[PDB]
Amino acid sequence: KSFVITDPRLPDNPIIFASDRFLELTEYTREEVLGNNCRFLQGRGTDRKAVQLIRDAVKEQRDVTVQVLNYTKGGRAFWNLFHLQVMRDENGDVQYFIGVQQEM
Ligand SMILES: *[C@@]12=NC3=[C]C([C])=C([C])[C]=C3N([C][C]([O])[C]([O])[C]([O])[C]OP([O])([O])=O)C1=NC(=O)[N]C2=O
Repeated sequence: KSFVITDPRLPDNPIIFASDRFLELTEYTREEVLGNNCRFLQGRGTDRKAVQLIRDAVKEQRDVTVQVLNYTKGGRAFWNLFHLQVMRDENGDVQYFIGVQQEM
């Protein structure tokens, strides 16, 4: 599936891993995404009430499933059924955030 892995222990919670289907779906190149916060997929038509939720889940560090509007590198807009999950891989502490993306 399309998914990425982010490391919240780094400044701005950057994408450190992105599956191939993800790069296919967004039309970007691995060199472009890696190191960057995912928000670069949002645009003028993206609902901010949705982006607010995502922001909450992240800070509060919980799971969430939000439908958000994104734009490929080319400029084409698409619906993104986004699901968030926490890699509590630790012993309480959050180590990674896993995100699954689906063009819907
Ligand atoms: C992005 N996918 C994505 C994947 C993971 C694993 C995480 C943690 C977040 C995302 N986002 C959200 C984005 O990075 C950010 O959390 C929000 O924009 C809110 O924070 P800011 O600081 O910007 O207010 C994703 N956002 C997208 O729009 N598309 C994805 O595919």
